[PDB]
Amino acid sequence: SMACTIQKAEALDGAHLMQILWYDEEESLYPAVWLRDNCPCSDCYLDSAKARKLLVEALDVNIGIKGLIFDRKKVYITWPDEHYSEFQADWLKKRCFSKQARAKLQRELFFPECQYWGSELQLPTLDFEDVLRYDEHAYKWLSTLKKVGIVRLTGASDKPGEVSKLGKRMGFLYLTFYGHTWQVQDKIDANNVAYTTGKLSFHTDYPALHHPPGVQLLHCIKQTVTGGDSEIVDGFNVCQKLKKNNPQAFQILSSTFVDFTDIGVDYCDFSVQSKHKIIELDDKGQVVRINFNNATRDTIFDVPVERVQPFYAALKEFVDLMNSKESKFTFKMNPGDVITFDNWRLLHGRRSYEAGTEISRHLEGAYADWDVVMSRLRILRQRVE
Amino acid sequence: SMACTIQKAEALDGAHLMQILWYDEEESLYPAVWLRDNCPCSDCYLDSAKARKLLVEALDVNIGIKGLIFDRKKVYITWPDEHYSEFQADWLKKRCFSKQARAKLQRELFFPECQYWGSELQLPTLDFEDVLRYDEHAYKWLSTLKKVGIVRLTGASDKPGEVSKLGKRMGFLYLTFYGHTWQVQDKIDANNVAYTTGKLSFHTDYPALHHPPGVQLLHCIKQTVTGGDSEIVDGFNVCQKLKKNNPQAFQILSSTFVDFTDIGVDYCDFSVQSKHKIIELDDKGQVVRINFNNATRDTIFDVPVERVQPFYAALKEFVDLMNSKESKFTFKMNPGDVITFDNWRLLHGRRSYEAGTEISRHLEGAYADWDVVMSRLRILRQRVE
Ligand SMILES: C[N+]1(C)CCC(C(=O)O)CC1
Ligand SMILES: C[N+]1(C)CCC(C(=O)O)CC1
Ligand SMILES: O=C(O)CNC(=O)C(=O)O
Ligand SMILES: O=C(O)CNC(=O)C(=O)O
Ligand code: NI
Ligand code: NI
Ligand SMILES: [Zn+2]
Ligand SMILES: [Zn+2]
Repeated sequence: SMACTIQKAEALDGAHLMQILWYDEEESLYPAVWLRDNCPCSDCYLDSAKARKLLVEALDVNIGIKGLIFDRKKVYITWPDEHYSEFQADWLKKRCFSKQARAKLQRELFFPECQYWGSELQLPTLDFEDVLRYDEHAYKWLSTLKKVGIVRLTGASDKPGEVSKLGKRMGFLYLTFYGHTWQVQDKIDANNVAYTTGKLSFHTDYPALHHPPGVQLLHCIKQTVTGGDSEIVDGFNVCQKLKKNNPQAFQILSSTFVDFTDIGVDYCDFSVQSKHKIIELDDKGQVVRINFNNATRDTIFDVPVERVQPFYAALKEFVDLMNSKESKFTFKMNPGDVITFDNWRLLHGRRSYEAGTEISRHLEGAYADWDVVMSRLRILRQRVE
Repeated sequence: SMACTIQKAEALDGAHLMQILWYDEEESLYPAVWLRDNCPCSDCYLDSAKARKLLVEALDVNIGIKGLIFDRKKVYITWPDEHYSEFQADWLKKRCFSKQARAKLQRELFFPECQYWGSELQLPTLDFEDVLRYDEHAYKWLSTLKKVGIVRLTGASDKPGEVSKLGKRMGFLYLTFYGHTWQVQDKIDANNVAYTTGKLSFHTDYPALHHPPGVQLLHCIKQTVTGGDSEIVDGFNVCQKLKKNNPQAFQILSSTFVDFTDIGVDYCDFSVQSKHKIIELDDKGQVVRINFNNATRDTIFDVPVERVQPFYAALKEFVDLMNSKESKFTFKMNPGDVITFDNWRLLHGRRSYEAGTEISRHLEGAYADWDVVMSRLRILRQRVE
């Protein structure tokens, strides 16, 4: 393309910069030190690993270009210490430091597109076996999971082992103290409120961990008619509404460290403690994770006394917003249904149901790391494209 | 004790607070809403899970105490809606909201004690089998690992499978794309610079992940005489020196998001991307993690052009400080040695060695999550005490 063809290349600014004039008449600037740092020759770069061999120690941060020649597709550079580098035009173009270029590349790397939703949610639904079998369907699955925060898979069996197949489709599951997979059912001497018939209000799973699970998989094996409906809410949407309606509540929940705890025995014996802000913001002030499970929020609360009641007042507002008819989406899982969702963004709940002699309700669940999911998503996109 | 015995209990401030006068004449304040939130009765609290059943929805954030009686060891409270609660004196005392009380409890939960070191490091060393066999030794191991950031274990075998035993002693290992465990040796078509004979400058492992491994285990199976010495540095100590010597460099490295990448095939196929600040600060400005591997730092660099060379200048200063004779500690692993260290705090390196026809050097490594390690540490402390 004209955009990726070199019309002129030259060293500028004490030879500390290279400028490319492209044939579309746009110009790009590349710091000399970055070029040297990213020399792709076999001394500096290990092709089989696609990784840098060059040490920081070898880099003169005040380096300038000693010599430069070019043709339409390549730049050829000599450095002051006689090192020699070649850079490809398309490789340079992609890495252009302009905001527009960098932003475009970031979107391609990290799939930032996000669709907020409330009670109007149309639950994205795909077939289980299709997803396992076809890359086009697995791509739709993971891309939708990232964008919308949840996908329902229908047509799985009513037997354990289904979430493990999805785990393999992704890469591998995220092991925790509750196992590689775990059975959500009523249990004698339950080590977790999830393993009872009680109502679960909106929560994220495992805030007791510093790194809570990114993605949750829940497969319905048995369902009861006496209750047990699922409820979800878009935590990012709720946070936006909270900041608007009650900035003071938002400020408290996005700045106060809450202690979470989990003690007991399952995969092995554990005694787990963490601290999270319930609304976790990035350095730009955007919400990147919600960390909230009212069951595992500790009795220990590490704040001064005067901050305690305002925190609870803020928390109540947040929960009231989640429960709003405009915010929450309700549905009931059937045997063979699997839901897969963003556990950093969505909060989920379940309605109480009745206990009985034998098991009337059974889900099998598992977790996955977002980096594992994003890796598979990147690869799938490449295969389908 | 006099400290944990109740002399007087009363409701204050519109009954929105409870005050305890202890027999040591100290006073403690407990917000009414926190008391109600943390009622330990069987309606509100699930004993078998040690978890809260009470919903945020059930909590009146403006609640006050309706009635209160007490004896030396318990408080008995009635609430406005006729709910009834009992709280134990020692339980209350521990959770006192005074800064001194909260801080003491936080130290007990999270083991914050930290000993910074440089080239004067005395490498903490324990016997491998002792650690597996005796809780007192496993406690010394993990507590020292947390405090100092590294422990050497001697007297393991010269065969694979040793780091897996330590993994079980902790609880379980942290699975990544390179496997449950992995073999550090020279490999044809290496997918990582670690799997070559090249020099590795100081780095943390796996900054290409959003959640890099907290603890690293490295077991020497075979060692070469031609090089391959290990080097470590206390990243937290180095960061302190950098902030002092070059606050501008510290500011850049603690504020600039660097892209990391890892693409290839090992446990399965992967295409991994992340962003980290090299010096990662908490909300108080204290360093909590270093994220830096020069091999996996991407060619993609998502900053404006004018920030590029100053970043490299800052990075060079940081690396130069790490390499200072006062900072780094050098040693050579022997067959049967295992080092276990804090991969969020320490940076580690290895000297190049010579390639040859058969394998002259072989380490087996694995990772563990700090939450898994801290859990085991908490349990061990309880067993030994
Ligand atoms: C599967 N299981 C029990 C893991 C821990 C979650 C939590 O307690 O936050 C609930 C669900
Ligand atoms: C074991 N292995 C290969 C995992 C990835 C680390 C990294 O590339 O940061 C190097 C060490
Ligand atoms: O039982 C359900 O429907 C939901 N269960 C959970 O969210 C859980 O295990 O924490
Ligand atoms: O080979 C060594 O001694 C150290 N290896 C590593 O730090 C690695 O695998 O990244
Ligand atoms: Ni849950
Ligand atoms: Ni390493
Ligand atoms: Zn080169
Ligand atoms: Zn109660």
